[PDB]
Amino acid sequence: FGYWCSPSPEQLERLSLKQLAAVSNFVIGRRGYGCITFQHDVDLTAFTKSFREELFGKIVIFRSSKTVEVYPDEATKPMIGHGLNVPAIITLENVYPVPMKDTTKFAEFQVFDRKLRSMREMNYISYNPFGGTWTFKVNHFE
Repeated sequence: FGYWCSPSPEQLERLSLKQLAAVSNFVIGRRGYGCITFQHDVDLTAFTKSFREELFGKIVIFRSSKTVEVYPDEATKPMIGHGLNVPAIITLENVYPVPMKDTTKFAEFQVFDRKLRSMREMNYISYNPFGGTWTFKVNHFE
């Protein structure tokens, strides 16, 4: 449903269980919603059933509320440093002040932007009011 990743599901299928434990350069997104770029190797061994069915909208969910969750079921969530529970850079699209998409009210965007910048757990990287594109870094998804 717009979900994609790199290496692609069909590529991940070629990896041994040992390789799968340390997938480099893993990226997962949803077109129109955003993207997660992992900063470290990720262990995808839990998802060998079907990378596509496990990852796309179950383990990783980009929602219409302009948010993303990784491991939304607390039973599926490994410790920090394991699985996908590792540092990542995230871009979310169409993120706007309250839903106030009017760029002519620039002062209001500046208030919102300062709120984004003050976030403790979603460490600000950038925010572009023309499109509502918010980029930030997380240390994990606990």
